[PDB]
Amino acid sequence: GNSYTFIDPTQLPYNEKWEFPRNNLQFGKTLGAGAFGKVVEATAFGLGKEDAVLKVAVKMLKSTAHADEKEALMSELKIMSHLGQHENIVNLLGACTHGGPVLVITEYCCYGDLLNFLRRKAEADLDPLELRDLLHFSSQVAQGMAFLASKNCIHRDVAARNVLLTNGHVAKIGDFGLARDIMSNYIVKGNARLPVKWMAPESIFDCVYTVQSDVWSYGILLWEIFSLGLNPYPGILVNSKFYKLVKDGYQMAQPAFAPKNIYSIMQACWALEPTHRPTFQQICSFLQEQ
Ligand SMILES: Nc1ncc(-c2ccc(C(=O)N3CCC[C@@H]3CN3CCCC3)cc2)nc1NCc1c(Cl)cccc1Cl
Repeated sequence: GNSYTFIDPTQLPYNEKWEFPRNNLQFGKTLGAGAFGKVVEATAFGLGKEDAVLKVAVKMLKSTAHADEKEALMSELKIMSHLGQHENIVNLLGACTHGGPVLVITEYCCYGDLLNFLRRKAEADLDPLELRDLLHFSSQVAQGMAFLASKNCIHRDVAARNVLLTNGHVAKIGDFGLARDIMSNYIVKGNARLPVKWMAPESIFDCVYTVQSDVWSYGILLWEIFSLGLNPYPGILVNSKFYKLVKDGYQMAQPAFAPKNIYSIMQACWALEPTHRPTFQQICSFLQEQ
């Protein structure tokens, strides 16, 4: 057939350069968990050219996991290994694929997730975040998305809860559990629990994902950032009523700390036609100037 084809990174064998011995690894406390597995804190000894002793985060499935889920963690590993590094992504540091279950090792971000961070500040002030800081988080997530978009990697789980804050409070997009690689649609296979309040209409109603779907999600995140971590569509349950509102063009109101320019960016991300939404690169231009 045609001698030229795009290379599907999920089809590539595991790259052995990421391999790290599990006995150079010491597990600590659980950072987050589910039914799929967990992410734990660990100390890595002699990892890469980094600090000889290095605090890292490690993802693993619970021993209960079936063939389905083990394969989904390898796909995740494979996607993350082809991306290359960026300053605003929770980068992959290595893996453990021999001598035991699959472990995926990534940068440890000491201040945890953005959502909880924003909520602690909101609770502390009731008992100090500035607009500049909120803009910086927004701009940094945008930069990471633009990098992902430029790899044809659609994240599919853009939310304050999946943005993490590392040294200097630098924002990084984490959790690639639903990340997928395209090229030009991605169609939803089905029945995975999904983050409905962060999903673009075409993803809900047509099971279709493009990079412009992530832009919708990013707009929701902007709403989360500038409201200091309110749940989206506050007080409105996911049901028939919600889907109607979304399809008929309902949008959340301007949050307390969002300047008009940022709300306008939000609203443009919430265009029903995905191609009428701005690109992540354009969004980087907007926030670099604000
Ligand atoms: N790669 C990571 N690096 C750090 C953390 C991480 C580190 C600490 C806390 C935390 O909960 N901390 C940090 C200050 C406040 C809070 C206090 N904890 C101490 C005891 C209970 C909560 C939360 C996450 N997680 C990572 N990956 C897992 C993950 C992703 Cl990729 C996305 C969303 C959630 C998660 Cl868990």
